[PDB]
Amino acid sequence: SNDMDPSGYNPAKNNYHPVEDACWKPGQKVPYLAVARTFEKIEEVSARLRMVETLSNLLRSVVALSPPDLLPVLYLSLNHLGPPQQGLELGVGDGVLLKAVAQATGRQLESVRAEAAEKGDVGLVAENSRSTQRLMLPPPPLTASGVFSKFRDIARLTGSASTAKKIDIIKGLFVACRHSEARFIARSLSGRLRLGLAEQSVLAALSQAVSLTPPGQEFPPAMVDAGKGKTAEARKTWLEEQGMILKQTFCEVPDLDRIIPVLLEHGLERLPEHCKLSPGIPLKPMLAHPTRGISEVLKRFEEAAFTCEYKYDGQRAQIHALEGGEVKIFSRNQEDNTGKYPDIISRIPKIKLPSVTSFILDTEAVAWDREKKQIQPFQVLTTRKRKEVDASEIQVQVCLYAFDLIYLNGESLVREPLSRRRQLLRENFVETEGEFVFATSLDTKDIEQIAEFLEQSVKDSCEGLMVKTLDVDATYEIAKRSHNWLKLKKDYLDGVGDTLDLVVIGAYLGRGKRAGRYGGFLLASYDEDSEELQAICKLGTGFSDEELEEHHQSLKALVLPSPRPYVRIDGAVIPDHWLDPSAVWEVKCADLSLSPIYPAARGLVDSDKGISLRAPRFIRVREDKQPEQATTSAQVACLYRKQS
DNA sequence: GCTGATGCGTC
DNA sequence: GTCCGACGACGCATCAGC
Ligand SMILES: *OP(=O)(O)OC[C@H]1O[C@@H](n2cnc3c(N)ncnc32)[C@H](O)[C@@H]1O
Ligand SMILES: [Cl-]
Ligand code: NA
Repeated sequence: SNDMDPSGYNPAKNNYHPVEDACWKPGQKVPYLAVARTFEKIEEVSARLRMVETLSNLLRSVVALSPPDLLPVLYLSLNHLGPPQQGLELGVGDGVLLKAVAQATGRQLESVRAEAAEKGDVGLVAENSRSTQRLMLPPPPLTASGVFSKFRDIARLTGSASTAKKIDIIKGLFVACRHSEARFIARSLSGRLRLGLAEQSVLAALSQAVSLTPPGQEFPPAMVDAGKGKTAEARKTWLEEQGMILKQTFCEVPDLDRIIPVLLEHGLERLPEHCKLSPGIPLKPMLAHPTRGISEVLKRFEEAAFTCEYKYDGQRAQIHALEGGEVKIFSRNQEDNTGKYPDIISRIPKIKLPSVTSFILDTEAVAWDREKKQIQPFQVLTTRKRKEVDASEIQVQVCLYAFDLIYLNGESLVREPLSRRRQLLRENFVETEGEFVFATSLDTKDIEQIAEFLEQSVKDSCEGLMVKTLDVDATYEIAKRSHNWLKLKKDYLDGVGDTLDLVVIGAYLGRGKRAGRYGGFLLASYDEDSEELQAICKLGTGFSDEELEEHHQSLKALVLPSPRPYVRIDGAVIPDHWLDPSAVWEVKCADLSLSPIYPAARGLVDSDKGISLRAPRFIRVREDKQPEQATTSAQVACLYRKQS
């Protein structure tokens, strides 16, 4: 029999044979080390096509040898516990994980924390650290389905003392780990596999696997490589077609618990016949590409007529009305938000004509002040409870701004152009001020009308504009293009938006792609009255890899053992390295917000809270400035008042 | 019963 | 352009520690 040790499993080898090259036997549970070895081969390469090939080899072996393990292997590859709408959560972050690592090795938690920060990867700590769990019975090798089941066991532990019970399971995994298993167990619990391969590449690998090695054959499979009889050109075309069948099905039913059973019993070619868009099952939403100006919009939408719509500052609400009366509401990430919006559920009868029997709406839920009849900031919206049984205790009302209709009266509109979907939205749904209204829109290609419309959207409490084609490539087919829309935010344009010069007072050690480097920095404004620097926000995006390496080498020279007495951070995360205040950086943000932690400008707007920056990003170093020329706290308060 | 640290999801 | 993973503020919900 095939007695290959999984430590030598090589799913990246040439001429991979699903049966003979697997490190397990027919009917045997897929070993977790097989998955870990696949992860190693994937993280070693940078070309997605190579990663997809390697994963597909693993999946073809699972299909051929252990079909029941396909679903857990996929979820482990995605680092997910299940369908997003089920709401499974590990309840385990770096905190609980590092505590588990410490106990499993007898080390002090702070020593474990320090090492993980230096290496920028908890997996390398769990890998290299030495276990202290002296067991008198060598544990059996971990299996993929067993590890996945233990992860779901962790997620189900709730209530007081549950943290210790979660840690006991985690420790049980580590003691059974061999070779590279501990590294990826810890990374999975940390939420940072660092594969370079995610949903789109996992789907590509899955469609390729079940296409090359069809499921459901008598063992041993007579057809183990269905591409051997095709030319390279025909093989590529065939695999891309099969890949699109799976992609467009998944974007309408992003639920592996539903797809994989059908895939194993009926095959991929027949997948659309057994899995289709239906109210009650969330679908992948259409996303938007950032655009830096009106001119770039025209260039992208040359010839194609398009519409402009207010980009409201709320939360996406995918509203499902099932045939029968049941209503469900999903987030942009397919999370179930139904229990969050009892006021919307009781509102659905008002928004539709008697002929509407089912639908899927794409809306933005925006906080709404019914007394003033005005949109309220996104920050107010986030104060709503996550579960509210009684709509009578809601304190922050919401107004739905609908902008798309994806499903209507039992028929999918995914293949209809926006012009038609928008017309069906207007013809079948009813507006009520402050409760359910159509997104404010403008149909034009005049640059001056758009710039004016953009200016009004901001005055009307919006982030800018969304731009969408009406008839050319204007469908709702996410598998063809997920970012089919354009977003034109104020803070994208040149010379527009809040720009601040802030002092770098601390650095945080980078993780993953930032390991061995500084991944983030602590910034401060200058409080002129007290001659102190006040932390305002952290910063971790906007610089190239080259800039980020120069910052590391230059700021290293400013590392202090202890903070300066005139630097105030209060509730901010203590930096891994305090920095002698010197470097001044130009930073752009979308908005200023009242912060629960940052002291910057405390007392100039509110007695207790300071001010922070929404979506800050690095622009450039101000080498012509010292800390005393940084943006002052008083200026921060002025910007905040001018904003509100 | 209270508070602050942790987890996770929203943008 | 796609895909991916670095990184942000802040809120509710949860739970350990007191
Ligand atoms: O910045 P981003 O890419 O998340 O923006 C997209 C999101 O913007 C919200 N939104 C608000 N108003 C609209 C309209 N009218 N059309 C499309 N999207 C809109 C959504 O929440 C969206 O995901
Ligand atoms: Cl400069
Ligand atoms: Na959510």
